[PDB]
Amino acid sequence: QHWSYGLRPG
Repeated sequence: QHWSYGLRPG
């Protein structure tokens, strides 16, 4: 995973 999760995309 590497996405705009529950924070910034990173």
